[PDB]
Amino acid sequence: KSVPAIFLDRDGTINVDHGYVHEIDNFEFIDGVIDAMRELKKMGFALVVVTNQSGIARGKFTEAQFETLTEWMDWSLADRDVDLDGIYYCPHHPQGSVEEFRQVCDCRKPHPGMLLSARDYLHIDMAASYMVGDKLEDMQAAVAANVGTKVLVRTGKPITPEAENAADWVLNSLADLPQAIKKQQ
Ligand SMILES: [Zn+2]
Repeated sequence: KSVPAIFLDRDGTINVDHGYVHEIDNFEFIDGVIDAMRELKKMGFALVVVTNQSGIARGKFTEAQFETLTEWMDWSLADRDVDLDGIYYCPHHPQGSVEEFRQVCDCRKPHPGMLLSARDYLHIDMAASYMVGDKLEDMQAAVAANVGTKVLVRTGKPITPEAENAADWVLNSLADLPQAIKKQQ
């Protein structure tokens, strides 16, 4: 049977975007998101991170550093009873300085590749799922993927009118999501 999911940006949604974050010391969980994620799991949602990480293509940090940080994030969440169901990332950029990652791709939001991948691997009911992000490109990827509810938060990049045009909900932060969902009945 198919499960509903919350799809999540990383920077600006889960962690404070201090700028090309790739080190444990600069990874700061946003207030209340761990508790919120725990509650979302309890509410029956799969949790799937779908993150653009163009810092890799830019040369700001290596894919290995991202992998190390991601393992740590995964550990840290699991240790607090939050087991992520999937972690997807896109390291690419068409103007990448690092040749290995210099390309157009299907996984860089607004392309919905990461969400489609997660859908297939975890058997996700997209129409009953949510996407949470901070920018237009996230909302565009969500509509392409048939995600039922498109949610912006205010904890990341400043919200643009175009992002709002493409979103259903705007919340202060991911910490507000469980209550907003419960209120839907
Ligand atoms: Zn990609």
